[PDB]
Order: sequence, then structure tokens, then C-alpha cells
Amino acid sequence: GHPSPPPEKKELRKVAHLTGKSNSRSMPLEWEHELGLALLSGVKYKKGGLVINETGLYFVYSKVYFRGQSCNNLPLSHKVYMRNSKYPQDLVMMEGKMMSYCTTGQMWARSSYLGAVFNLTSADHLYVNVSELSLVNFEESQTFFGLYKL
Ligand SMILES: [Zn+2]
Repeated sequence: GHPSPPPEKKELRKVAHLTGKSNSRSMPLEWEHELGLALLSGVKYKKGGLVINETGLYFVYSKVYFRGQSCNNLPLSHKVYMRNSKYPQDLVMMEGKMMSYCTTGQMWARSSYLGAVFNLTSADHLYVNVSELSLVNFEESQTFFGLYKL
């Protein structure tokens, strides 16, 4: 019911830090958003997506820790994308790709980091995609997705 005065609106900071969730087969990725190192305040989480409720500038970031037991140079993409009524098709915001990154047969590991400033609108939905779910390690310190309002 009652609106929050801009002093009380501004005490509650708009922030998300979502951490890797190993027990999901989903794409886009699902995330931990309550316990451990995770944070969620003033932004909604649903089905792997961060759902913006206040229009404005935000810094958005994601790290993915890729690893495997036997290198075959399967290409590794990592993206942050958005869906809203203007881009019901998805808009890629940030993306990186690894090809020709390990020696064949060897145990391997490599991370990808994405971060940038975006102007987001209320009801924008933000997600993380990767090319090979099985080649992601989901420890909270290794694989993560977040943002904050500027
Ligand atoms: Zn009143």
C-alpha cells in the first residue's frame, strides 16, 4: 500500500549476487540467491533470471569457472542476456567465447568474466547462458551472477 519516501527507498540498496547451483539441469542457469555469499535486495529472482524493478543504471557481472577431466576443446561460450517486451527474442548484453583453449586429453580449467554498465528498465529480465553445462564448476566462489544499482 503505502509508498516509501525517497530516504527509505534509498536505505534499501538494489543488489544481487547469485552463486553457482550444481543441482540444476536448466538453461539458462539457475542460481542460489538466499544463503552463503548470495545476496538479493530490491531485485526479483525467478527461474534463473534477475528481474529489475526500478529503472536506472546498473553494473552487471558474471563469472563462470569452466573445467573438465579430458580436454577436447569443445567451444565455451558465456553470455549475459536480457528479455523484455521490446526484445522478446533476447538481447545479448555481454558475451565471451573460448576456442582452442586446452591441450587434448588433459584435465583443464579456465574462467570467463563479464561486467559492464547498463541502463535497465523495470521488468527487464536478465539471464546467464553457457554452452556446456557439464563443464561448469558451481562452487559459490567460482561461478556467479550479480548486479547493483548505480
Ligand atoms: Zn502517509
